[PDB]
Amino acid sequence: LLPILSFPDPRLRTIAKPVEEVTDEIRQLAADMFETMYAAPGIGLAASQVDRHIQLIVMDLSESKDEPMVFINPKVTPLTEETQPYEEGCLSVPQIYDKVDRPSRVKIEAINLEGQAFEIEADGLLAVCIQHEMDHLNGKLFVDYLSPLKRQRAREKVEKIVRQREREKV
Ligand SMILES: [Zn+2]
Repeated sequence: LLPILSFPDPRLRTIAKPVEEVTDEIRQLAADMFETMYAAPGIGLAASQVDRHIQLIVMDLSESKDEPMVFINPKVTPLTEETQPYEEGCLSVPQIYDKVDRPSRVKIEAINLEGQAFEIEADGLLAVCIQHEMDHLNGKLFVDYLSPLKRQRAREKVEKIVRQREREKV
């Protein structure tokens, strides 16, 4: 299990560098991230969140651990002005959920774990989740779209949950 960085570790603010080639290390690392992500549990994780500042995103929206998905050097374009609200979470802001307003349909341009490009169009949960993980790659957290009260309540409450994750190891 890779340790997940926790708000407000300033390392979450690092802008990810692009993957140069998909090496066997990038493959192992991506498998490390699926396991971390599935253990939390959670549906999405950026390499930024396990302190590896490269454009690698791991995802699985399925009610099982059965529909894994990889985005390396992603580019996401909104396809419209329409935004949909969604109640977002984050393994790097553990416990806390609020409603964020993001574009509803987006185009995803990325590379897979075999080094092949793909272009997909996304709505619903998928459009929410890549935009959230993209932000991680640009050092942005879903807490940046909430008010500073909501933010500071998250700061103090994550320190609380983190110290307790440690006291459970004891
Ligand atoms: Zn997140």
